[PDB]
Amino acid sequence: KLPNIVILATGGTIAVDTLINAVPEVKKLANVKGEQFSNMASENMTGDVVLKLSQRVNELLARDDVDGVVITHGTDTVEESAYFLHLTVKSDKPVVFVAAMRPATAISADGPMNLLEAVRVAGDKQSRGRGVMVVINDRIGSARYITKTNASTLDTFRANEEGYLGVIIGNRIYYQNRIDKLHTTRSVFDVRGLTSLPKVDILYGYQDDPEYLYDAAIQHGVKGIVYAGMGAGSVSVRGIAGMRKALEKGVVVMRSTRTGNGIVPPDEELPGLVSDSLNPAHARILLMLALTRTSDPKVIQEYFHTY
Amino acid sequence: LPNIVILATGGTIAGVDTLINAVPEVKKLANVKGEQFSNMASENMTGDVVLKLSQRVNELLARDDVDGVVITHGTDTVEESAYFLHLTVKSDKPVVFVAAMRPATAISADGPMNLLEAVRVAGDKQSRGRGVMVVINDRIGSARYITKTNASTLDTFRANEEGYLGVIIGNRIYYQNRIDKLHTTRSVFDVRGLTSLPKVDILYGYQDDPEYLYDAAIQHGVKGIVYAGMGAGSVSVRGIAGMRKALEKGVVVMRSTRTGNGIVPPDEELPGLVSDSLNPAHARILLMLALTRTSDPKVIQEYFHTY
Amino acid sequence: LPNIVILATGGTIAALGVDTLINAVPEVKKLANVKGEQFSNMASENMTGDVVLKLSQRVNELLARDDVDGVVITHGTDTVEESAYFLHLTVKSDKPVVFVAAMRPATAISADGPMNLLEAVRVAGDKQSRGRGVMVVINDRIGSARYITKTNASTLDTFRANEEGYLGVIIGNRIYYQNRIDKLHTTRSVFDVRGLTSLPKVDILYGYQDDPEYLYDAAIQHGVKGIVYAGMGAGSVSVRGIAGMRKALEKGVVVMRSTRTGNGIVPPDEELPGLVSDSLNPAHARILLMLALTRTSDPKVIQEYFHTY
Amino acid sequence: LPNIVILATGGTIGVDTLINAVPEVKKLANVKGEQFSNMASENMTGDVVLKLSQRVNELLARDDVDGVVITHGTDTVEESAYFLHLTVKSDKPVVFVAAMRPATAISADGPMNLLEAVRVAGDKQSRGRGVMVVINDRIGSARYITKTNASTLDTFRANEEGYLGVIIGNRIYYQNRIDKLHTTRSVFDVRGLTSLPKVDILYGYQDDPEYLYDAAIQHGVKGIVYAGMGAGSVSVRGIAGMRKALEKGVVVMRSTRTGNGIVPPDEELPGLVSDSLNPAHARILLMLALTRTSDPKVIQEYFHTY
Ligand SMILES: N[C@@H](CCC(=O)O)C(=O)O
Ligand SMILES: N[C@@H](CCC(=O)O)C(=O)O
Ligand SMILES: N[C@@H](CCC(=O)O)C(=O)O
Ligand SMILES: N[C@@H](CCC(=O)O)C(=O)O
Repeated sequence: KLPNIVILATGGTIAVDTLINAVPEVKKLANVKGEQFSNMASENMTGDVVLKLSQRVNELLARDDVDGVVITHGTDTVEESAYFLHLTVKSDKPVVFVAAMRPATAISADGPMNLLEAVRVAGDKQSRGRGVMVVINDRIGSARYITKTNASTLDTFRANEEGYLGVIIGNRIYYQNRIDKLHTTRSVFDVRGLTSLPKVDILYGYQDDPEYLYDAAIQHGVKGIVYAGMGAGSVSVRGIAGMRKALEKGVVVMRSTRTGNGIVPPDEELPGLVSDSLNPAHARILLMLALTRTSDPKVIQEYFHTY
Repeated sequence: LPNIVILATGGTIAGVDTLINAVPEVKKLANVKGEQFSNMASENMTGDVVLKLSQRVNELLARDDVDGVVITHGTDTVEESAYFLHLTVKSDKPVVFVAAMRPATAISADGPMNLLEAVRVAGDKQSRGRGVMVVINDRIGSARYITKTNASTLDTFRANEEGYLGVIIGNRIYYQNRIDKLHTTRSVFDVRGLTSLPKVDILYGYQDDPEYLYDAAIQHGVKGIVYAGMGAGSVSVRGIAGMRKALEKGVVVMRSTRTGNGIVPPDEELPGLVSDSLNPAHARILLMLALTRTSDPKVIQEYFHTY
Repeated sequence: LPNIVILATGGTIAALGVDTLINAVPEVKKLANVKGEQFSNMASENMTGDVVLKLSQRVNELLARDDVDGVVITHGTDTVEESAYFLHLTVKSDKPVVFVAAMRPATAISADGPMNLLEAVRVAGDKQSRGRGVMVVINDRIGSARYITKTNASTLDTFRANEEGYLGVIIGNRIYYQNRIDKLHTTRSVFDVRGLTSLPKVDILYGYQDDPEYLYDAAIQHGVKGIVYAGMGAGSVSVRGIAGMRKALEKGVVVMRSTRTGNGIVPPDEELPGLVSDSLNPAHARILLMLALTRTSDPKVIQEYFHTY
Repeated sequence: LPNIVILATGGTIGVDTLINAVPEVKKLANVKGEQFSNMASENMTGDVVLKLSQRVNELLARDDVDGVVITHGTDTVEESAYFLHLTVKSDKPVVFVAAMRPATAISADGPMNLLEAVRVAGDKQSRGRGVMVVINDRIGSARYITKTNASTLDTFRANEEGYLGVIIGNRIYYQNRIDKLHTTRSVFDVRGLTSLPKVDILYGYQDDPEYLYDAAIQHGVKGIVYAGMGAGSVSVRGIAGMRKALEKGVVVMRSTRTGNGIVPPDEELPGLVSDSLNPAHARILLMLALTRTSDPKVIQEYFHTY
């Protein structure tokens, strides 16, 4: 009859028991059991905690008595945590992240409805093999493309060029797309038996950008640097000098964009690698994981075109 | 026939003379005069050159034989240069920035039509007193709201929540909005005689963001820091430590958002000021100009809600 | 505290007494001194011109009073853009007129109505809201009746103006105004319906491959005075549609070419018959054409209205 | 080089005149042009689209044809593209291309659009993705793409569904694969047909008239697509009109005039619902559905799967 869903809470203004007792209708959709993983605002989520989360989810999905998992998280960095598990979960079972833009105590709070939709999505057989998803505001987005585009609105999560995987209207799921990238069960990345991740920082691009910020990053032991550049990863003379110093020290430089959408195309005349359509936040996640398997720039560049 | 001066600063759209002769149709819309101001890619445009550009335009618009000015610029940082002039040009006469996403030698190059449209706008009497504008892909955008949203497409310039000031279809201008902010003739920012501006850097917000970046900035004498934060300017414990140190040293901290759109609301629990709806790039420009007149956080905050 | 009147016409947001609505969201009572009035109670798909005509007259009556600072009108979402644009052109006052609605029923989990209503009252009572034309408030956004339209059949963020943006937004209980529309409205509008009891008949026909000529004949047979064409692309017409439009013109009917696309400008074209709708979509175009026919039948004058309102 | 045939039907984008105008395409593939017709898309008719589909099926069956590019006007390309999306029985790429600015205009978009269409049609990674529309560096699916703006270059978009891929720097970046039935897995075949069932579209608005339904019924339509208010809502006059049609055996399909979104089922109302298909796309699927059956339950399932 009903599928077994585990609700793993990590924090956020949305929620775990109380949360569940707030919308009992979920009991009509599946057999739920809640587990408190942590309780912190997403702005304080760290790589080591995300790493533990990924490991815990792989453990649960290995069980025969678990059909899917729903994860409550804060909205601010959910695109970072979601993409990490998108690349590290070794199962076709549904992993759904859910969040809320208004606190549970607010008038017309969105959390209750988002949670109900998240459970319905995770328990549906149609949801298997689609990669990690983020459910909110009646939409279903892919971890690889979804990002928070507005600071304070309910409809903040969008993928302008890629669209949504599907939508939920009238308690029915309408799947529209399947992403054409590698993920989950077909990913080469595995963090089981790992307890630490390579250090990667992000530097911004703008008029008068300082070369000294690069010096500080290098001296503090970074293994990689993601550049949120102007336009299509364009670099000033000061940025070029800073990138050269990094390259001599064995640090991997990845050029992305501050614009918010689009493709950063390769350019033999500029230093570093290019991020494809990955934004700064997503690019950092993939670079950290890539560095746990290799340091060859040719191999890393290919990961960015396929993941 | 209106007298229009075309001031060239660089960009792939281009000297200024061969530019004008490459598209002779503009000669039928106005009596144009070209002037070479500089010639570099926009990623290398610096605050001191922009300061000089602003002063030169103020000089030109003061003459009775000049009805408007068109400035060719690279797309990558045009939103920075345009917003600077939006706040410093003391004239009612039209100032229009124009650019191109494809090189002049490209098949289906967009530069020729963009230039023709910019001249049409600068010469039209109904274009007076609307603030500095950016004309590209048949659209007219305000310097205060427009931004490059895509790394590589022709339709990259958009103001998702604010829309366009107007559009140009079939050689006719259709004006839709007037911005409800202060600019040009009613701005308090006077830059006559200045040779340099206060140093202001931008730091990114993400999972595991480091404290040492704030240290480096302070260590190098910055007078202000724009934070492109998570969500609505959220700050991690590490980011908060870095900010408190800057405030002690007397540095102004402005909290913005890395999301791309929306309002960052006030919050007494967090340190620093808030950017209203200005993105990181626009926020930096306003903060520098504010630092030329005051250091009182109360005054600066009001500037961000009215400009 | 401002004096605001809440006029209920229907919609899932409120069917229930307008008073029960106010008692349900008591917070509004701390933003202003509110008074409710039940004008009607029907789904917007059933709102008619004669009814919208009465609503306009009643609102002009209320705003003429010194003891009334603004009005909030609850309405269904489906045709609110039509009702809102009608008042946008006929209300002769600078006081705020704010339409509000809800995409989810009052009994739904995470219903949007309560917050939408609180935001509408805050907008209607703010002094900075005067002289901005009729507005539509929903999902933290403030949109102009002239540009706003329902763009999605079932989502909460359905109301948008893709090319024109929002007039402002409401975040953290604070209003942030961004634009002022550059079009004529309210106090500077020539349309005056006080004293009118009926409206000219205007129908809308769609443009698509294989479109039939007989739909034009049917409309003509039933005495329409105007026809709005939701055309392909920039108001393009097939050989069958042109034959239909020519028969209509021969019979005294005014033809207006708009677009089915959803956004943009339908530019002038002297090769084709009829007038053009500027950036007005089919629904908005029908409202302006009906009002225009109460004043004149001159094509040159009507065309000018479409470029200024 | 792959073998690509450019089939011209019209549009402001002499098929060989265009080929001589943009000779860059000969470095991308061995091209060959064919003049199928020459009319503005607003004048494209079902009988013509039927012949176009039969011709394309015929060409893609050959050993020496790797893909086909079709030049078309922008106004109804979404209608012609979706018709072929449902009737072409092959995995080989079928790409529709158009231009918003005249070939004589300054900064004309046609040359680049064509170059990108040929690149997409000749790439092996483009197989089995369904019929596509290429324009302004974007690759869109015929099932989701629509002309959203009357006159801009960036008019073709799929707000909720996004693009299949994008073309930047002479390289193709595929992003999605649609999750709907099409081409080789479609049950619609129009081989042998010379005519299609009559289907008309009626608009929903305040004061909508009942007599328009009577008119359609009088002229023998087999189906009616309703571009309704909101989620296919209907006024009392509309309900009266729909009831008359149903008792006469006419199939009523409720869609939406809004431009995007799902029209959910509601049995308190008359007729079927269009899922996420807009009015123009809905009429096309309904006509083809009527060549197989008149059963309401079956037609409704087609609308949830195609
Ligand atoms: N900064 C908080 C906001 C509340 C929320 O998004 O739930 C977080 O990201 O957790
Ligand atoms: N990075 C170059 C790109 C070319 C252009 O936008 O003109 C610039 O911003 O100048
Ligand atoms: N068709 C209903 C939907 C519910 C609503 O929008 O309030 C109406 O427009 O009244
Ligand atoms: N109405 C014309 C416009 C030109 C074009 O799109 O090519 C057509 O759709 O053919």
